[PDB]
Amino acid sequence: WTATSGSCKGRCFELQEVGPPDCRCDNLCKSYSSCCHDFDELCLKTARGWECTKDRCGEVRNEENACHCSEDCLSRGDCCTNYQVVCKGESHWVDDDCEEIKVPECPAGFVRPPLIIFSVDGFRASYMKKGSKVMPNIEKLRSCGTHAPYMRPVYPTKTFPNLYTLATGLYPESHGIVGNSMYDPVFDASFHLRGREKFNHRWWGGQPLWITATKQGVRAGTFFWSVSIPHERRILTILQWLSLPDNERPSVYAFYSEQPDFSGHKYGPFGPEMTNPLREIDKTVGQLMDGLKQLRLHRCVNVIFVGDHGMEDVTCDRTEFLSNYLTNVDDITLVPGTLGRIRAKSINNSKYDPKTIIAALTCKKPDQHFKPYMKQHLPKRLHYANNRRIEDIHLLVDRRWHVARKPLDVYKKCFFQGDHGFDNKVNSMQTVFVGYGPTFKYRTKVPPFENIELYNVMCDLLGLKPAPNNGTHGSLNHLLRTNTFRPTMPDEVSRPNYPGIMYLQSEFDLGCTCDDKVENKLEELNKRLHTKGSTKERHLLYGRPAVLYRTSYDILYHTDFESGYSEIFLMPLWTSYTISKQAEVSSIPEHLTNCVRPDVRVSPGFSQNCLAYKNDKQMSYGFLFPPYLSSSPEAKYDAFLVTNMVPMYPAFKRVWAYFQRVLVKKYASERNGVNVISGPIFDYNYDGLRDTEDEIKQYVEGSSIPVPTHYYSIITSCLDFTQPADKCDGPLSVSSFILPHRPDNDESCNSSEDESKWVEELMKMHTARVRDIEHLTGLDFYRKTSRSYSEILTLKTYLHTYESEI
Ligand SMILES: *[C@@H]1O[C@H](CO)[C@@H](O[C@@H]2O[C@H](CO)[C@@H](O[C@@H]3O[C@H](CO[C@H]4O[C@H](CO)[C@@H](O)[C@H](O[C@H]5O[C@H](CO)[C@@H](O)[C@H](O)[C@@H]5O[C@H]5O[C@H](CO)[C@@H](O)[C@H](O)[C@@H]5O)[C@@H]4O)[C@@H](O)[C@H](O[C@H]4O[C@H](CO)[C@@H](O)[C@H](O)[C@@H]4O[C@H]4O[C@H](CO)[C@@H](O)[C@H](O)[C@@H]4O)[C@@H]3O)[C@H](O)[C@H]2NC(C)=O)[C@H](O)[C@H]1NC(C)=O
Ligand SMILES: CNC(=O)CN1Cc2ccccc2C[C@H](NC(=O)CCc2ccc(Cl)cc2Cl)C1=O
Ligand SMILES: [Ca+2]
Ligand code: NA
Ligand code: NA
Ligand SMILES: [Zn+2]
Repeated sequence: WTATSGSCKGRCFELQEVGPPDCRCDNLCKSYSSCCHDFDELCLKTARGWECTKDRCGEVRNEENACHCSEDCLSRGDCCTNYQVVCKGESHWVDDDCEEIKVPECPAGFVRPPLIIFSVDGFRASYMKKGSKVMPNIEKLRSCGTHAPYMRPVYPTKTFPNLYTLATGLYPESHGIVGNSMYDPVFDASFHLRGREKFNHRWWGGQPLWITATKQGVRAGTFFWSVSIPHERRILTILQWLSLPDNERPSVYAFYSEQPDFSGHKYGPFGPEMTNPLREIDKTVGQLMDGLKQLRLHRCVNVIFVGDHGMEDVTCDRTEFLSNYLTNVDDITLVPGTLGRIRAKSINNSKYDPKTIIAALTCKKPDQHFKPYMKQHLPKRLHYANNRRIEDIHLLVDRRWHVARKPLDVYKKCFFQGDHGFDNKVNSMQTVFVGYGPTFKYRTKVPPFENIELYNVMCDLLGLKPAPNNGTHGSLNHLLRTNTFRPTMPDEVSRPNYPGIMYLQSEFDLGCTCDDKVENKLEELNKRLHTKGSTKERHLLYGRPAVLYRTSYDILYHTDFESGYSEIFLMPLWTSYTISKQAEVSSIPEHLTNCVRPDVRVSPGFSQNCLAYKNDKQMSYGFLFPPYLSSSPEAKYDAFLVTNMVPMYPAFKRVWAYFQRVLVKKYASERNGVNVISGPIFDYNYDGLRDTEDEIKQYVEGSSIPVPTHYYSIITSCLDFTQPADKCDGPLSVSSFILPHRPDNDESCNSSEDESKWVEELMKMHTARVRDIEHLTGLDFYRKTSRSYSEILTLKTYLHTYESEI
């Protein structure tokens, strides 16, 4: 119940929300059908429209008008945004030359530059260039401020997950808004685009920017706008709030536009109908900037122009139907569209089986336009698994396509031509970032970055301490003129042991064999130097990774590679080696095919054994440092040490051997040498974070050798490829991957073919940031470079996407 008989007199767009049944006058009362009876008359005035005209100038104030052109309107803070232009001979902001804002220029009583977030739904990144001729105000923000060529949204590339990511810095699996539609099995409740469940605070986790601000004594405008409040009124309300007295005035504000998404869905991303909504957004920016100029705030306020996701061409004829795959289609519930999520239709149906569903959806039709995954097998870069609202079975849908359950869903719910939601590396999903203001840099282009980084920067812009989030604070300091956040590198928690030769060959009973008993003061001192680390500077180029948790491990040196060997997990946490452009690939010699060699530095009790592999019929082994890239026949024996061995399913060894035998050398060729750090990942609870020992669900049969869920590699070179990776004076270049360690190659439908036709494609799908690897391993990389620390943070957040040009 709302007793709508109260009044909005002097309450229009009030910032405090009054509680039921008292009637509301805030910018959301419409969405709750709770506004006071006179809210439209008083708060949504439209008379005479939104623009001053010559004959209105100096008019007698008429309080009924939507906005004013009377002499008192500046002091009342309610002029039409074009008032000084029409009536006082001023220029529109867009018409003024851009001039650097070196310091804030704020009216007295302003304690800090306010922040205004101008949020545009479905604003595809390439609109900034492709629509530039019809967006002069936005083009001026972009060219005169700080801009990225695109900003990467989070997956799924849907509105609710992305806006709530922008406000919290959190992945949707963490904040809990994992789609536009959701079922929470603990609540037994459904969240929908339409209806009243979505306003229940229990859905929304983390701490959004307006809560962070309020807790720290920084007042906030309301961030949400009812769809029926016209955009001109939204702008006027913000400008009115900015004329509040100092003690009452917010420091952070948000505007929202439902366009261009609304039209993009109807017309496609580049339909001829799309020019007009771009013109209209630009005009609204122009209103804001003109309004700020009138208040003498246009060189005081920081403005962020930001989108949530892009828009792709999708039509209802490009829909895949589960009813062409599944016998039991009526036994499942599908969340459909540009992603699929499947769960049992009834929890009382004991004939539901996710394995038979996955199998029936796997590589069934030659051109099939979606791929099924258990959520733990999705690319780790999507960070889309650790939430009970994310169904176990996921369909990744190809760009331009939909998935639906049955054809009747699509015609008896087709006119739509655009949609979004796909993989967040897809070019059509990328969106926009521009920042303009005293705190942002001047005429500066920054590389693309992820929207999970923005909350930290928004906190910086406002002097707030951010709540714990998934950004890497400092990774965007290069966007900022001032207020940068200068972090210190985390302290190493575990120091390594440096074991020398401690065990005789006969102390080992590992069941391994090697034909190496084939036999010099020249060469012997040399090989002792290698075991003491004399080649370490060439293979460990950026310092040893720091271990940020408590464990026991050994540094092992070799001619060709250095490793940090875990006594707890019986294998390296990391293996680091450098391959120059001149390196030669060689075979594993016939007599060495099955060679594994005890490591006389490491006790038998902390070693793997070969018998466990012989006896585990499902599990084989591979090596982290590749025997194919040994520097000499003699150095090659080091690659067969038991301390360089890792457990690998035979199907996985196909991928790994092709990476090591072919792809490493290709990258060294293309990049002028590469440094590679490889290792295992254990993430059996799919939380994106390093497992402890007691979370490991699988061991090599009969043994304490834990099976990795993934293997990573970090592949670093000189950004200026005219210098070789090992003599790089400047910024670095990196690509990394986190490959799932799976017992089949069912993910790759072309896997019966030669590895040259599918392996690299798999690796590209599983591209990752170095930061993703850090979370998964508790290691901290790039500890010793000549680069600034924030530069390194940027490098660690880089994702190599392999998409063509935006
Ligand atoms: C991205 O950034 C985020 C933010 O930094 C990272 O997320 C954090 O990760 C931490 C570790 O996983 C985690 O810390 C835990 O906090 C628990 C207390 O939980 C509440 O309090 C916090 C703080 O206010 C709050 O934010 C939480 O919010 C979660 O849950 C609510 C309601 O369910 C949601 O609305 C909200 O969206 C959020 O859900 C997300 O996180 C939870 C995990 O908490 C997931 O379950 C969800 O699916 C979703 O992703 C909570 O309201 C605390 O209880 C934990 O402590 C346990 O473990 C430690 C080990 O150190 C130990 O001290 C205790 O023994 C304890 O164990 C006991 O409970 C076990 C489980 O029942 C049981 O098995 C044992 O036997 C014990 O009884 C833990 O310290 C922190 O909560 C989140 N924060 C957020 C916002 O997500 C994220 O990791 C980053 N991602 C990457 C990849 O880097
Ligand atoms: C009832 N009416 C609406 O909700 C309209 N609406 C759309 C919407 C839909 C789902 C989730 C959030 C929002 C928020 C959107 N506001 C904005 O984007 C302005 C900036 C902003 C605000 C909030 C958040 Cl969480 C993040 C950001 Cl960057 C807004 O007002
Ligand atoms: Ca884990
Ligand atoms: Na085996
Ligand atoms: Na296959
Ligand atoms: Zn949309």
